[PDB]
Amino acid sequence: GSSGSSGDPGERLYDLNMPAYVKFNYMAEREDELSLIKGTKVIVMEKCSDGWWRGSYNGQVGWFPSNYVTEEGDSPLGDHVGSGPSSG
Repeated sequence: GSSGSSGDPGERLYDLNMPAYVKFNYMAEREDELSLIKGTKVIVMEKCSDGWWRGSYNGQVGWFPSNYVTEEGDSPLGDHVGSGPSSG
């Protein structure tokens, strides 16, 4: 008894909102791509298994190479984090 919706390997991960750190300034050319800056922080929203990531920078949004950024991560000071990973 199950619901066969995605009969394929892997999964689509989006709306993550994971804070990343631009280790290398990326130069975008297409409106779809985003220009990253070494020494800043972005917010990853989507992730393409291939390797390309999709986040925001200063209100902007586009595609950028994850190899340039790094998952900095930030924990909520005070009470242990909770909202996010939902499982049973």
